[PDB]
Amino acid sequence: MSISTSAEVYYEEAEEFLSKGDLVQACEKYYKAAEEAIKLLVIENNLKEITNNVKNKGRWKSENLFKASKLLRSNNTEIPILWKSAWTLHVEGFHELSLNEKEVKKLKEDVRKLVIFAVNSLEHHHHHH
Repeated sequence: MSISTSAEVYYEEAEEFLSKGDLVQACEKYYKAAEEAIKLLVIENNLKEITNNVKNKGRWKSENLFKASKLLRSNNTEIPILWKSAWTLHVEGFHELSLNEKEVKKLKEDVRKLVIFAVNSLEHHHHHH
């Protein structure tokens, strides 16, 4: 209810497909799980300059999320890098989606950083960091 956020949901769907036998379809959920975590962090860390930018539109946009991830270096330096790495997986699809586990093992850990971080920043799960 208050737990099992969009990030957790997509991460779980990624786990489902990862274990189903398809690494490719799972990667979209990994990416979107990271996306949600960023969205959560924008609100949590209060990125007013980012919300001003999205306030122009009615919904969130890719470069807006990238801009948000660009910052936050005063909190975690890998944030822009991890997001950019997830970005890479979708951009370098090249029509022939040949996403290997080799890359997944990295991104899964990097997204694992984001998800556990955003949920720990939300603190809605159990009274404990």
